Amino acid sequence: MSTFNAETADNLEDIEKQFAVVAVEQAETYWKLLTSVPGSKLRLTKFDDEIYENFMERFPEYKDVERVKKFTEEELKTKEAKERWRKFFTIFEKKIEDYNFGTLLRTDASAEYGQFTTCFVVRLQFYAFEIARNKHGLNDWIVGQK
Repeated sequence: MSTFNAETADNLEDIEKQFAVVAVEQAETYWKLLTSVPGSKLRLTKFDDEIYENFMERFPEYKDVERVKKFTEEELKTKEAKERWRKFFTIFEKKIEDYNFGTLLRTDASAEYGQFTTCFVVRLQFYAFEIARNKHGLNDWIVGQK
């Protein structure tokens, strides 16, 4: 009920307002953190290890180094994948509260922070690919930047 707390949806542009600002800052924050210290000690969540494991259990297609590094927007935008991200959410709805907090994630791990080399995602999709890339060391090169 709009009279009570939560269920608060002002408009889609309001959703995209809070989303756009948090996403762009979250990206340059991640970048800054790695250029200082290696991504290994950086915990994405207090469930990061088991999020990685459930990602390779429910998606044994992704666990390949080449399927960990990069994705395209279109292969997420298929009905099958959208549903799969909802099933993937229903696993972590018990532990990851802010699954749809809004985050900027790069399409390819070894690609920079450019329009075509990045896509807009939720926190759940971010953590999934990010923890993966971190263990696989596909985002190692940020600690080697200047």
